[PDB]
Amino acid sequence: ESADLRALAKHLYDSYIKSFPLTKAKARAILTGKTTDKSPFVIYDMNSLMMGEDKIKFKHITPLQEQSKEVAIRIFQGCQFRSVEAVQEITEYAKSIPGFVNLDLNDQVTLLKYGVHEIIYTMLASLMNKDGVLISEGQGFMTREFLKSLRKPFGDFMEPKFEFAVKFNALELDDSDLAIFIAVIILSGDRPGLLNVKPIEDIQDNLLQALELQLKLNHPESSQLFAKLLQKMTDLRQIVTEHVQLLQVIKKTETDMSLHPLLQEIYKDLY
Ligand SMILES: CCCc1c(OCCCOc2ccc3c(ccn3CC(=O)O)c2)ccc2cc(C(=O)c3ccccc3)ccc12
Repeated sequence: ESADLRALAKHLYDSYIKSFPLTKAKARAILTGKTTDKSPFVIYDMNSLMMGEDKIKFKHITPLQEQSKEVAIRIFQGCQFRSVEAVQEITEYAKSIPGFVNLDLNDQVTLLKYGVHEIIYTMLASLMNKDGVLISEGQGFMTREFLKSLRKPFGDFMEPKFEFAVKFNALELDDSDLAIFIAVIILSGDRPGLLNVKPIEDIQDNLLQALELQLKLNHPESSQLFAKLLQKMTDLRQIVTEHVQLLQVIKKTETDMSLHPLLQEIYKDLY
C-alpha cells in the first residue's frame, strides 16, 4: 500500500543511516572534495603504501593483524578485517528489516551467510570511482592500477569489483535507494537450505514494491531503473562466485593465510 510503502522506505533509510557510518553521500563528498575534515592520503605504489601504513602519526590503530608479511598478503588481510566489520554493520541493519527477526532462526543465519558478501560489494561501489577505492573510513584512497598491479592471485581480487562499480554507479542510486535494495538482497528465498521459504518471499515482495515506488519517485526520468537494478543482482552473484574461486587459489599458492572465525563461518560450505 502506497503510504505503507513510503513508511517502509523511510524506515529502512533510517536504520541504514544508523548502521553504516560511511554512507554513499559521505563517500561522494570525500571523493569529490566537498568536505573540510581531511583530504585522503593516496596509495598508488609501494613507496606511498609504506608511507600510508607508516602514516599512523596522528591517526592510529584498528584491531587488524598489523603487518608480518609481504604487500599483497597484508592488503588481503586489511580487506578481511574490514569485510568483518562490514558483516557486523550489515547484521545490525538486517535485524531492523520488518519481519526478519520473526523468521526461523536457522533461516536468519542462512540469509546472512549468503547475503552479506553481495551487500559488501554493492556498498563497496559507493566508495569507488574508476580510479580507485576509499579505505580506512575515507582516510585513504588506494588506486585501481596499484591494486591491479599486485602479484598474480591478489591482483585479481580487486578488478572485478571495480568493473561492477563503475556500471552500478552509473545508475546514480542514493543511500535512500540502496537501503531498500540491500534489504531485497538479504530477503532472498532462493538461498540454499532455507527451511521456510514463503515467509521470506512475502517479505521480499513487499520490499520489491517499496523499491519500485522509491525509484519511480526518486528517479522519474530513469527509464526501467527498477529492472536495471535487479539485473545487477546477477552481476553481484557472479562477483561472489568469482571471489570464492579466488579464495580456493589462495589456499594453494599461499602459506598460512588464515581467516577470521566469522569469515571462516560464512565461507564454510558456501555456494
Ligand atoms: C572490502 C575491502 C575494502 C578494501 C579494498 O577494496 C578494493 C577491492 C575490493 O575487493 C575485495 C573485497 C573484499 C576482499 C577482497 C579480498 C579479500 N576480501 C575479504 C575476504 O573475503 O577475505 C577484495 C582495497 C584495499 C583495502 C585496504 C584496507 C586496509 O586497511 C589496508 C591494509 C594494508 C595496507 C593498506 C591498507 C582495507 C580495505 C580495503
